[PDB]
Amino acid sequence: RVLDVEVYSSRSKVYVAVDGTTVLEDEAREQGRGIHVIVLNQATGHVMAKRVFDTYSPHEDEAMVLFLNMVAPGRVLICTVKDEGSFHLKDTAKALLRSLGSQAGPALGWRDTWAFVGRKGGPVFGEKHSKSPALSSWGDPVLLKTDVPLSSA
Ligand SMILES: O=[N+]([O-])c1ccc(O[C@@H]2O[C@H](CO)[C@@H](O)[C@H](O)[C@@H]2O)cc1
Repeated sequence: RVLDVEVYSSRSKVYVAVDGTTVLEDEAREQGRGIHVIVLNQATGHVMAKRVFDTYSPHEDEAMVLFLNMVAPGRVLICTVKDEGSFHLKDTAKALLRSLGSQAGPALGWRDTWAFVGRKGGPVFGEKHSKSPALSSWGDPVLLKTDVPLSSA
């Protein structure tokens, strides 16, 4: 059928809920910065992997690329930003996000918020993005609600 997916991105908090159950939550004050990634099985919605890449810091984007490249094309892929995910989100990682169909990922900027749900090998199911209005500010919280189709048989 479908999965009811909720993805929240903000300065101080991320969460992901699937069918009304929270599968990822991070509101720890000075922890969990960067891009949180959840991978779901495309038939059951079970969580196959959960990661966080602190892409405000060097080398985390490289780890993110190596991880995403191992994710199977049929998987549901969910990304959400806590605090800052762009400073060291460099060209190879942005090109990979573009190849998934993400519009905001390849454009991600300083303290922007971003929530994404898509099938790894395409298409994107939902995406939201808020641009930070000033270097001293963060993007607005975004809460993406998306009905994700499930595979069967
Ligand atoms: O002047 N600057 O280049 C500059 C000024 C203030 C900055 O604050 C930091 O920003 C990070 C990303 O949001 C936060 O993780 C961190 O806790 C702190 O708030 C960073 C850079």
